[PDB]
Amino acid sequence: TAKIVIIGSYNRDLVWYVKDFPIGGQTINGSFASSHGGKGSNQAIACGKVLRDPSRAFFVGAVGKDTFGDEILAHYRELGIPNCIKQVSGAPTGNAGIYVAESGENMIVISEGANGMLKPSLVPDLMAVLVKATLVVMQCEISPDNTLLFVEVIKQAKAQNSSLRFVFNPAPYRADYDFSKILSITDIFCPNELEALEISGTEGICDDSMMKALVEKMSSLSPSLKFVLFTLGSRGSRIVQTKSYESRTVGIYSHGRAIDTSGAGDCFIGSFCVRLMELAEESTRGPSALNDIDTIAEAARFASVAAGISVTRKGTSASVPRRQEVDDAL
Amino acid sequence: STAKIVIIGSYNRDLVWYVKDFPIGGQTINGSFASSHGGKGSNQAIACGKVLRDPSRAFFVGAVGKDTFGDEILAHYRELGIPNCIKQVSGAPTGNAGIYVAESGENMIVISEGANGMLKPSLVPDLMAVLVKATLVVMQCEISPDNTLLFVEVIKQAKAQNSSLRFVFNPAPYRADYDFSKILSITDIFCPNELEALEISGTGRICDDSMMKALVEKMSSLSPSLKFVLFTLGSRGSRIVQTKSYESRTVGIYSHGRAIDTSGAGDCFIGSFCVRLMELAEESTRGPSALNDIDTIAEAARFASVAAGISVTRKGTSASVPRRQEVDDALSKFS
Repeated sequence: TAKIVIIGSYNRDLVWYVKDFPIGGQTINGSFASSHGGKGSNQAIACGKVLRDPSRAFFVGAVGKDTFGDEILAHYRELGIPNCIKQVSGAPTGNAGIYVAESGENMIVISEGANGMLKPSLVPDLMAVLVKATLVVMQCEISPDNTLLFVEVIKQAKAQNSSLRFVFNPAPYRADYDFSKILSITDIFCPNELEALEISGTEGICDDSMMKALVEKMSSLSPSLKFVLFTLGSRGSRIVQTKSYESRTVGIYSHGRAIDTSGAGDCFIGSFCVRLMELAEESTRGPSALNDIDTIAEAARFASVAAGISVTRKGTSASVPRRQEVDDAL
Repeated sequence: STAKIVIIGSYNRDLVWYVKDFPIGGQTINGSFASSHGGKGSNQAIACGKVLRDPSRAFFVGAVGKDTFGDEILAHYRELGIPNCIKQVSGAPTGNAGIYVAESGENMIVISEGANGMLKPSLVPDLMAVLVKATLVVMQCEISPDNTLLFVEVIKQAKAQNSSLRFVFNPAPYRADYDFSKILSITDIFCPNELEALEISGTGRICDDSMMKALVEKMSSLSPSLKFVLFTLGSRGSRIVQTKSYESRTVGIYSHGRAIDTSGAGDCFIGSFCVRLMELAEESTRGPSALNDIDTIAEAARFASVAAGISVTRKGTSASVPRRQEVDDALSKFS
């Protein structure tokens, strides 16, 4: 039975590796690789791989009736991750055209495709799974209006299941998302530095005063918001509690030389959820342990270690470590 | 049925995303995706087949992978009726390109040459037999530099046996790793655009008549074979300059209607130019040495302009290359 529900995107990543980004009008040569991607699916695969039993993760997404769509369903079967990936006839499977420069910088163009069809009506049995789960996770790679439909289902599910926490990762930043409505049922908000800056309006660096002001602005309109986990890159992460503005700093874990940071944010969000869901069971206070800032901090230390291992390897989802390796480095 | 135009070059599956503006480094944006046939080698061979009266006079030489894209392009050539010896290899996948097209029309292109890097003479051991009976052989810059030089040696040996064979070299896209000096030494007709000509001499960035003399001068200085440089000037048309004498012929654009998509219009120009060049070498009292006359070169380029001018009124890379009757019809009204 599923305890972590990931509702989000699948994209087939088509990636060209170049020395430098081409400039406008320029034709350059590069090296090509194709791989499974999409922030929603990346986070579900990271959950399944870091979980002690992958059957506790559950991925919700929509793909096309094409080869890419067939291959990702077969891949989830091979991974042992339950899902209700619906194949639709309207659009092709989503993809992304990606340029990776030798510095590590990215350029990403997504063709959302079938991700634009993911609605609650496409997945009629979602409510039954959500009223028994601990975490539900969403990103910004499906359509804004369909995200709001899922928000309404989750809002109904949390009123029936008080143990459910909604983790919202606002990635990538999309100006057309109604963040106010999403935050009204969000329990833990997980932006990175640039995403937090675009959602605030007030350059390139988040200071302590800006992070407190963002928590205040977001929490003033939200009865559910309890924690903001700011992802700060080389600075690590900051957990700030709403109302009290209690803060915990969690540093970068340095496992070794950085080879490939692709997928490292999704691995962090996935690993973070795995440990959150486990701490809700390994605790006397129960799922109300997810209201204590030190529980959130321990999960983030766990996520930092797993993401820190991920950057010493290559291949996005193939870089997500074993549970034992994370246990060892902790 | 005997092949008269041999195109040795690349096939790329074009993977194209249409965006409002190019993303900046570290940015994720949304776009619209389309997949289509590309490769400068294959585009120019397909333009030949469509502008030719009988497509069997064109012949495409290229390498693709033993994958889906490779199977589809072999089948595609069959439906077009264009002979080829597309070799399928297991070393690499079929070549592709990841392309961003902004609403301005500007491109960003990254090529993964893939199986195009395996195209060597040894992969096509019977090429010499075809080249010694052909009129034109055409190459670009989308296979490997070292293998291009191997093909250059084959062509040098073919021209010594077939004095009617002419080498048309379109140096696209500009590659700093190409030994252009060695390629030009057996090139008969060189077809750069303004920027490609400027990069092959040592500059970066309209260049005037005194500048073009120095460029033609440098191109010809080490080549015993170079006879004409056809400068492609985009909306300004083209410019044919003879080596040694610098006789010049200007060939303006032919405007067919509202420009919709200039994608593939250089390749359509090169292909049509070769079709008409090959035809003028047959329709003449003086033999293939008609290809040594600057006015014959000019007539081939007038034909290529009309075909390119039609292609820019249509969308679709090689889908916008017109049929010969369409080219013949518009050439009549233009005269």
